[PDB]
Amino acid sequence: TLNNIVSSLQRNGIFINSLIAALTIGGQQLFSSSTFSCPCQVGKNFYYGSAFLVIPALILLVAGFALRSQMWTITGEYCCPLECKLACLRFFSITGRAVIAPLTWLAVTLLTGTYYECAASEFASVDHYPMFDNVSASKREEILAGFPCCRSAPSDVILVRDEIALLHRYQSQMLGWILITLATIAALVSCCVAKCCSPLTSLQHCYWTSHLQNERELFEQAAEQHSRLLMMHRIKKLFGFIPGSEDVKHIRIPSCQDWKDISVPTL
Amino acid sequence: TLNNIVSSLQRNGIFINSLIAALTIGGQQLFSSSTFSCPCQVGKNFYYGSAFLVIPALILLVAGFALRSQMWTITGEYCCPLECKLACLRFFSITGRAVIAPLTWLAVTLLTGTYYECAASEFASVDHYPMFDNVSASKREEILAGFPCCRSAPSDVILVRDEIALLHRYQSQMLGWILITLATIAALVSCCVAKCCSPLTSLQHCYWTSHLQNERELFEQAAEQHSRLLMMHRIKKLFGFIPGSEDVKHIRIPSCQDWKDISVPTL
Amino acid sequence: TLNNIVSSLQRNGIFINSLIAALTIGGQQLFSSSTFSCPCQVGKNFYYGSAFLVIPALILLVAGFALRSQMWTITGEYCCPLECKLACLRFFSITGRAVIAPLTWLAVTLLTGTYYECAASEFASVDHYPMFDNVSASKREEILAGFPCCRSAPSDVILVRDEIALLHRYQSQMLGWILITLATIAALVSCCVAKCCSPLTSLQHCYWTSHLQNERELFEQAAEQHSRLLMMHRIKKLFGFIPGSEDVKHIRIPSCQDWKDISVPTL
Amino acid sequence: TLNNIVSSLQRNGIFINSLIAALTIGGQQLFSSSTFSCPCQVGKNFYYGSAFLVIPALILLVAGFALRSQMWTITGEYCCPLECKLACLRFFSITGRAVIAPLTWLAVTLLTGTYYECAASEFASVDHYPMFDNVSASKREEILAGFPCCRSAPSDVILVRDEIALLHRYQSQMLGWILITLATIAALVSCCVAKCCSPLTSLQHCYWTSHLQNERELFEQAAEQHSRLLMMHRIKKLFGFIPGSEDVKHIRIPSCQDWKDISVPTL
Amino acid sequence: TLNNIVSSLQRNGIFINSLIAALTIGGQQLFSSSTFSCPCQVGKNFYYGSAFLVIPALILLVAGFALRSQMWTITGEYCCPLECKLACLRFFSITGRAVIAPLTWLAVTLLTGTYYECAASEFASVDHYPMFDNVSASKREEILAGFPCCRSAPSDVILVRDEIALLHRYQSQMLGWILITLATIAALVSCCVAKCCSPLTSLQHCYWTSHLQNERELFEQAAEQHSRLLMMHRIKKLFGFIPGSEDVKHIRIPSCQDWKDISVPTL
Amino acid sequence: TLNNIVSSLQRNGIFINSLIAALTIGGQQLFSSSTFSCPCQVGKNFYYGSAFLVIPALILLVAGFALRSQMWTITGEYCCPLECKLACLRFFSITGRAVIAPLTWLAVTLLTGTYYECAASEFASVDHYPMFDNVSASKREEILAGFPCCRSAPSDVILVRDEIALLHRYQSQMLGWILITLATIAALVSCCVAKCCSPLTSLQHCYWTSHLQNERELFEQAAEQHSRLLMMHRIKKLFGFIPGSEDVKHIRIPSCQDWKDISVPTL
Amino acid sequence: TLNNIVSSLQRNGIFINSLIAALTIGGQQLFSSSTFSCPCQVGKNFYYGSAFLVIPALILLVAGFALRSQMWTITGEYCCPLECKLACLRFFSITGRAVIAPLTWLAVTLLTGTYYECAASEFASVDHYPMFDNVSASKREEILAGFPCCRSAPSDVILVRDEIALLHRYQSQMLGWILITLATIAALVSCCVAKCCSPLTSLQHCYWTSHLQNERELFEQAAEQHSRLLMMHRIKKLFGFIPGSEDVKHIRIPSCQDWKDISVPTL
Repeated sequence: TLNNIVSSLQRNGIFINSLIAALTIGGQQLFSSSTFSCPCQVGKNFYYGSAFLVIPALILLVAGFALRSQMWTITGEYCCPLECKLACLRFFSITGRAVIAPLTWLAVTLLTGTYYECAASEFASVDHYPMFDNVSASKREEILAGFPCCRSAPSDVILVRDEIALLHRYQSQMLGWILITLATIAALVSCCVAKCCSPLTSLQHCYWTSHLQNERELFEQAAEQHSRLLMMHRIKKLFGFIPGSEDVKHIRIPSCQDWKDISVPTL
Repeated sequence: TLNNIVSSLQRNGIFINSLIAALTIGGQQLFSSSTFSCPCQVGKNFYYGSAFLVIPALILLVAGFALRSQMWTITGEYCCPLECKLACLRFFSITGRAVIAPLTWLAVTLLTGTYYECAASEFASVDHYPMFDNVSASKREEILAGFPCCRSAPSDVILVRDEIALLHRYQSQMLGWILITLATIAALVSCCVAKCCSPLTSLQHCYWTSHLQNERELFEQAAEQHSRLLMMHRIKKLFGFIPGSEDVKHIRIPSCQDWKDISVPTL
Repeated sequence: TLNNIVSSLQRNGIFINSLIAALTIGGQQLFSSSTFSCPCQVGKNFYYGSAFLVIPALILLVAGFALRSQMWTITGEYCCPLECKLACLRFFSITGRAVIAPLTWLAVTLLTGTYYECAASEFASVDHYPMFDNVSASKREEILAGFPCCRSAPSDVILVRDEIALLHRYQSQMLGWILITLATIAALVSCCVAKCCSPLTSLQHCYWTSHLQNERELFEQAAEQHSRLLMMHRIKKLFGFIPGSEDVKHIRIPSCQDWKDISVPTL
Repeated sequence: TLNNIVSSLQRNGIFINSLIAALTIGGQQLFSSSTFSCPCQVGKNFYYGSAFLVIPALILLVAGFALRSQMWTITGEYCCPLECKLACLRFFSITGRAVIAPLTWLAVTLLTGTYYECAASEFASVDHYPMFDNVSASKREEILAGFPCCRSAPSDVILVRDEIALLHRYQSQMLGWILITLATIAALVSCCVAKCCSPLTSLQHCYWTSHLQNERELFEQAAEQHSRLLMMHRIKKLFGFIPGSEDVKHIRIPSCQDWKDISVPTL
Repeated sequence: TLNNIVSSLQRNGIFINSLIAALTIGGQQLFSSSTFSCPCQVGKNFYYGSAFLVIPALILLVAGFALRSQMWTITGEYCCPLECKLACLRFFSITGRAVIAPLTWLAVTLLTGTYYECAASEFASVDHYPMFDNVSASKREEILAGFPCCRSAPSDVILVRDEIALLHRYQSQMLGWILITLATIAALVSCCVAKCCSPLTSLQHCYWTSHLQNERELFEQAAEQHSRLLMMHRIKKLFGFIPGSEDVKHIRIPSCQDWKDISVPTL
Repeated sequence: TLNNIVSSLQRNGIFINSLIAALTIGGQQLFSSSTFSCPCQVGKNFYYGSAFLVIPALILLVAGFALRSQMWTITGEYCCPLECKLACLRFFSITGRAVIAPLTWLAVTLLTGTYYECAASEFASVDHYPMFDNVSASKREEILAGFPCCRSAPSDVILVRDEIALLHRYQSQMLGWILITLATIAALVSCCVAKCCSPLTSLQHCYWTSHLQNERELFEQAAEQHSRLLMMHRIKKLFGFIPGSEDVKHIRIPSCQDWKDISVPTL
Repeated sequence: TLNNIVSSLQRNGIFINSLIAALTIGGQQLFSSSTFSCPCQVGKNFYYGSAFLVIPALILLVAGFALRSQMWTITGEYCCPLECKLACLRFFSITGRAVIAPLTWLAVTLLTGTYYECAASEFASVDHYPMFDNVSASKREEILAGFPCCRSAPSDVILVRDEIALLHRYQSQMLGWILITLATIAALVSCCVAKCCSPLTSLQHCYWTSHLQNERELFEQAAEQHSRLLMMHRIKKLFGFIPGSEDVKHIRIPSCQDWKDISVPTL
């Protein structure tokens, strides 16, 4: 009853998506808590933020796309009527599986907000503050870029610092929620248009998907067994018996030429 | 006896609804305790409250609707007499399954009350207080929006702050209870009207539901097996044997054309 | 031997009632300890008490009534001689199962007494106290409604506060015990009148109950199997074989019309 | 070997009585330690004591009587020679099973003594004490009713308070032991008179008890199976096959009248 | 069902790559935390950094290449048309398996950044600092190379030290991300060119890979069994019976010459 | 399935090498942490270092060589054309297995560096230090050899001591890395030359290795069984029956001469 | 599969030697940490050291020699050509097994060094020390023998004491390493000479060892069974039946003489 439930879970896309989301959440939390530190320099901050904010998302998206075996076969069918639409639906299913990881990464890294604070701590709109009028532009940047990493000044400075940090946290969480809502709406309307443009009925779709999966699996197994039989026959021609048999009555000692004969695999 | 009880539980809707409610309660608690912080700015507070109060509820409702496989088939039957009523009952059952998640999310997030305090901490009716008469409107908003996040003033200020916070907690819990009662009454009267408008008797309903479920399952299994047999026959035409058989006597080596023959799946 | 004892317990109503009572006790304790706080305002207190005291009890009673499957069938038999009495006994058994939850909720929430103190902390009869003679009515309400939540005054005030709180605890526990006794007496006399008005003998009752339960179960199983056979026959007409068979000799490829043929389920 | 010992224990009345006593002891301890607090008012104390002392005992006694299935059948046989004596012995056995719970509740709640102290802390005979001569009657009651709950006075007051409390503890434990002894003697003499007035011999009694129990069990099982067969036959008349059979050759589609035919259960 | 899943995992390259990456991450963390200490001398620092940064990566790459059995056979086929392309694809697959370890080592050791700080703590561009103008070049190097290991100077020195360290951490993490992105893009375009230049179709590739693996395995097993039979025959010629048989009827005692006969293994 | 995986692991040389390396790492760590202490005398230090640095490595190398059973047979074949090359390859495989232990011992004991500090703490090049100019040569050695073990002097002394210790740690780790790289390169080029000078093809090598192993195993088993049969026959000649048989019909009592007959084992 | 691996381990001499070494290491550590204390008298110290250093080693060597069963048989064959050489090889194998224990005891007790310090704390060469010039010979011995056990003098005394102790620790560890190296070289050259002087070939040796072991085992088992049969026959002559049989038909009661008959065992 074990392998039954194992296959039932493997088929269930909800479980796979949940596992991917949970793994990305845990990985982001550990990654942030371990190897993140604001440089708080004058111009080398926004890049340090945008790197952690963007690059892992793109990387995980490319990984979720390329790691899908069927995508390579589809692309090979495309690289140098109805077939076009079926290929479109296959690409759509693969994209639906793949997009989950970078989306949840972006969502968590924006809702936590610790990356966005360090990302745009220099673009803070400082125009109506009492301590930022006399200071020159350079020292202004110097003291503005020093808020996220550490605190060393009197209470008024820490007050304006906490205010700016809270403003940026608000911006981050609002951006995160907007991303979540817009992305879910886009996914819903895309599934809707996929259902609308499908030339197949509701029942033919199930048959087609099962056909594709079962096709791949059986062709794999059959090619394996066929090559196994062929190699077994060549082995019997070399040595003189079957590798699986017992009490073999004839044992043909190989000659110095048949070793050269078996050197090539006939491709 | 394991898989027996597994199927008995899977059929039992009470267990599924209980699990959904428990998962939503736990998720809301963790989400609130982890990634929530009041910005306590002058105009960017009510939005920060309403986002967490509303958006996850709508998102979870849309997710509970779209993730139901039968809903897509019903909509496809609808998109471009008795059938209308049967489709109405199917939609009703799906809605009854789906609504549980956003309702419990709203209920818990209102009964805890920590979101509502941060949601309407600016609309506090301050008209009969001793310290809020001399202050101008702008500074009034400034000091009113600063209650939820932190406390830095003398005892009278913290007293009026605690009073306002308790008032808002009362409002939140009252709103939550009203939502619970109204929603349960609506669900009850809707089930009543569903029983009233049902053209089927009490016994035909059971037969119909079992018929629909069993229909989907058997058509799935049969289409799978049929496509499996067809692909097995094409494999026998290519290689010359059955993928499941042993001691195959004829092995037909494929030619350079039959590979091109098998390139297309006959749709 | 496991499923044997499982069914023996499921039949045993004592176990089900004990489990319901224990779950309600635990839920009330957690609910009270987590999300309860006295507002201690001037007029918005009694409602805050009565809500937690009453609304969950009514809600749980309605839930215990509607969640019983047989109640819906009985009501449908009633909505648009001996049958009347049998329906009365069925309704009586369902009511006996359902009433347990709200009764135990009320009992525990009155015996703990923390809700009743916050419910009627304003109706305290203050007429023979030394500090409540000079104060006006408004300030009297202000200082009377402030006892339950916090304490900030000298020792005489805390003394009269503890006295009033103890009086209200006494009232709550007395009300709880009266409710318990009256409710048990009512349940006993109702079971007595049910035994008195029963047109069936002592032995026919057992046969009737077993008949009803077994009837529902077997009709369920038989309708399931019948619909399964019918769908299997339609599948054989479509594809040309039985979904359970092996080594099928004929495989009928479907045409573009038979897909439309299977689109309707014949209701 | 498990279910063997399970049935051996279920038959053993000693185990059931021990379990009931242990459950009542634990429940009383938790109940007392959780929801008990002396009001220590002037006239609302004795009732607060007598409630916890008496009401749960009566309630548990009524519950132990009514929850016995055989008692209902016996009462129905009685409500509108030898049979009278046999019914008397059956009632006696049921009473012997039921009385255990309230007796042990009373015993434990008197031996612990914390309820009795709060029950009669006002009837304390104060006639030979140095501090209770000048005080008026009203203030005397006020200071006498304030001993159990709290202590706020100098050492002489706490001395007389401890003396009175110890006296009341002595009274409680003595009353408890008297109750235990008198109750056991009454139970013994009642079992003696039951053995004396029994018209059956020592051996016929065993046969009679086994007969009654086995009678109930077999009639239950047989009525269940009979109704199951009858419903199976009606199902075969409706659909055209047996719910348990496989490879049914005839499937009779139901008509719009036979659904109405099956609507009534023939009582 | 165990060995089934074991083989399924062994085939799954994703699991093997994940395990390799995790092992390298853990090993790097332990290695760094255990046996790393900055010498902070004048010229013997950059080498101490570059050693840990580079040498383990190269070593692990060579180990991942040479430990692959098929690579040795391919090289032997190469050392003293279509075969060239097939050998290229085999080398490509081996390289894809091997490169994972040094890449992840470099990535982790750059993202942690503790090696890079100690690597280039002497090339720090110190030109606009107040304390580094009067000091000579030698003492400048002396005080610049002493930042990473320890701190012993007043607050201005520790301030410029923290600034330089943060700058170098920024540089390290930026270099790490650039390496990750460039390496993934290179791997993707290399897989693309491998798919482009493949003379085999999408299906022949699967057959070819399965053929190679199965070929190696069966030739191994068959050669083992053949040599076993040959040695068994020589043993029967020496002693006079079969090593596996029971109740041997003839036992030939060996002579002083047959021991010399068996001394040589016939190569 | 257990013994299957056991044999698969036993064959896998990677596992054996990993286990040897891990055991040597753990043993070196414990050995160093337990029984190491610098004598810090004037001339008896370098020997104390070189002993722990070298002697265990040589000892473990000799142990890894001599403990290999096949090495003894090969040496006996050598002690008093193609056979020479085959013996060379066998010796090469044995050396490849054996060298792992002393190499990893040296590597770990140099990377930890605690042995090298105590090894060459007297050859420290002290020429440009302020405190080592006035002191005579003897006292110079006295104070130089006292750095590693303990510290008792003012801060300047501990400063120069830490500097010298860090220099020596740098030297140790650099020497360790050079040893690792040079040794791996030597092993790689040696495997290359072994592949180059092999007179056997790629496939004959596998057959030859399997032949040697299987040869040893079967000859062992067969010699055991043959001697067992011979001793069983002598026992039957002495006592008169077979040691394995049951219900022996003849029991020959031994005489005083046959005991002397069995005293010699016929060599 | 358990007893298989058990016998495989029992045959493996490496495991037995490892276990012996580990047991001796643990026993020496516990023995030293528990029951060792320096007497630090004037002439009764060197003996106290040499006892623990030597006597257990000799004792364990004698125990490892005498406890070997085959050694007794060989000595009996010796006590009152080729046989001489075979006996020499047997003695050599026994010695190789036995020597492991005292060697590892000596090694550990010298490397720990705590015994050697207490062994030669009186032979300390004190000739160039400032405090040992004026003191007479007797008091010199008194203060020299008091270093190891306790410390009671000013800092100069403890300084010279630590220096002497470190010198002796160095001597001990150097002696230990010399013993290890010399002993391993001796064992290696002895195994070499054993291989050189062996009149048997490489293969006859395996057969001979297996023959000796199997010979001992089978003779044991056969003698046991033979004596068992003989005693069973005497028992049948006494009582009249077989001790293993059931439903014996004749039971011969013994007489007063046959008891005397069975008194002697016929030797």
